[PDB]
Amino acid sequence: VPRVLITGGLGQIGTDLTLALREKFGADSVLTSDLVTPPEKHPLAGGKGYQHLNCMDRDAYEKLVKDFKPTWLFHLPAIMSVRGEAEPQLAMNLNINSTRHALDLARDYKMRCFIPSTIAAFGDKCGKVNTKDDTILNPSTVYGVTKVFTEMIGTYYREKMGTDFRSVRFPGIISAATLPGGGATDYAIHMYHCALLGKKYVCPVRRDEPLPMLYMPDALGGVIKLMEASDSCLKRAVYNISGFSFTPEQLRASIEARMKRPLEVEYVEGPAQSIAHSWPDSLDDSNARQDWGYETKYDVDKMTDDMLRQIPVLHGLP
Amino acid sequence: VPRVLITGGLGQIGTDLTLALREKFGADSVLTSDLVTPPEKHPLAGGKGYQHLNCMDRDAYEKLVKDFKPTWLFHLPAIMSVRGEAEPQLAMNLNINSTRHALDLARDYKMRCFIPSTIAAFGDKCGKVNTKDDTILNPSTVYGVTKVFTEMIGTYYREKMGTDFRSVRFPGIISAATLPGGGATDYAIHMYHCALLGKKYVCPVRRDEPLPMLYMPDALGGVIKLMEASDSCLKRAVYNISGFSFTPEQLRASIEARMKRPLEVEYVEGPAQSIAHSWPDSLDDSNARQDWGYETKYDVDKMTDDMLRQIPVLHGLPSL
Ligand SMILES: [K+]
Ligand SMILES: [K+]
Repeated sequence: VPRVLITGGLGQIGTDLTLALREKFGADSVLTSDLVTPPEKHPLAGGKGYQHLNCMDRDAYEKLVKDFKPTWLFHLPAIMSVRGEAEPQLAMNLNINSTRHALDLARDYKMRCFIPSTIAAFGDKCGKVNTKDDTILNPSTVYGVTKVFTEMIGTYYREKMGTDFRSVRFPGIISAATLPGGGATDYAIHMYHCALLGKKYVCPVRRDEPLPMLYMPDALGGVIKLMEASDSCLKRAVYNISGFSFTPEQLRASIEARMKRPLEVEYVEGPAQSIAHSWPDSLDDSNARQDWGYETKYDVDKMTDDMLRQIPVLHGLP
Repeated sequence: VPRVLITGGLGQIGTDLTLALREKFGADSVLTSDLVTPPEKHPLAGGKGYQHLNCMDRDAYEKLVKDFKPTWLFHLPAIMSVRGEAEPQLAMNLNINSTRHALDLARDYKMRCFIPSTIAAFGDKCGKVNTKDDTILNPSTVYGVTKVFTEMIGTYYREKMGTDFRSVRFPGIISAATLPGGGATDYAIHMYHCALLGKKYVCPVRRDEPLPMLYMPDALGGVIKLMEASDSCLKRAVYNISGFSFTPEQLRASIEARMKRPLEVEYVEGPAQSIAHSWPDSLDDSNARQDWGYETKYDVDKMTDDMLRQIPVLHGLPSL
């Protein structure tokens, strides 16, 4: 049974991944870490199996790996699109340096090492329709720039430093738990919230701007499946993974068809749109399907049905 | 005329560029820095116009920018291909952090900022024949990795941070002044010296491995023309520049033809070969031609003639 260290585990992915992996391998085989103690409202709060770690601090990072001796590492800490634009200095600091520490430690303590990439690695030259795994990368965000670095140094580690580095490019990840932030793709989450509170939604992404999206369980399914795969199946270190591609208009319709009551949406083109427009419309994830059996269970309507049921439950909502 | 700060100036390009700009703009216009005191026998030795700078020290970097108050920055420090495989940590430390500091400084002090990229940015997926400016980048060296980062953050600074960032992808750069060492593309220099000394050369690059190469004068031509170009001609931030491509066997033929005598070469694969194999065979530099008028004056035979006259004079090797 894998011994699992997750870093940056307070995030949506880290939280759900902690829970899935406890269920899967038992609570004692999983150690989650992040900068601060879980907030009292957060799903990991109070609970044990949690450790403080600043991933920027290499010695503390090495100590934790020497102590716990994980066989799998999930290095999740990142500054994403939004905050990345507001503080490029921080983004480059955390994303680059902590990634370098993760890889060095995976090399030295022989860990299977997952560090996620993102659709933000792509920019407007990617070929926006069914974007291939191998293509021109011209990210127009710092976050994107850092994640391309991650992709390249990680792949370098796999090819030349015998390091079992593995990665996917996450599209927009949708989740019922994630209280909805400011990030590009978070509009999807926001829309469901508003639809349940019966308020008008203010959408900063163009009505007809398509984005690759993925529902959390399929995302978690993918990450775990890739982590369980055989080195000899993996022709690549970094894999696009897809759920579905949609525009705000199509998501609105999904939600309307499900609720049989209409949802008011005002398109107010924020900086999210300019970033979104530089990203792919849809992703080709055939290398993932082929190499290691990636699959998805949720189409837009199932996700809609689920989210519209799960939010009231998790958030004490109508 | 511009005020020029060159960092990492003790390398071939730094030195040669320092001289060209001393010439072009006047010695008091140019300041050159590197980590170490210039060697005894070095073009920038002794005289003023040279300063120690550790570019990984941001405060020292800013201080020197505050003192000298340049308008042109040429950030040239880098650990390159071969040394980077041996010291990947040092390569990323300097290649990434120094680059980051120069961009920040050039933004803040409004400098036109040149930071070279390289053919090492490319990997075996680039499309190796006439490699385009826009292609798949899968570098297999630490150096290449750090230079792709350079291109992307530099391009990001240009689009979003109002920073006059400009770059070329250097092919392997040949100069008569460079003393032949262990660098990825150094075989070409070695062949020239061995020709004149009349000794056998053991070549670590495969006999038929093509590489984009460029003669120093055309390299300096390109950088200076690019650094002088009007912003509104620059459709991109980073541009392939090319001179010629050739294999070891083609370079040797050029040398033989010129010297009217055989050059003895033995091909024993060294570490340069797997690096070189992952690089383009030839570059497409049409965008540099079109946008800002990049041009070249040396083909291989004209570089061969020049090298074979220049090396005897610069190094005291036996002349033709
Ligand atoms: K898009
Ligand atoms: K080649």
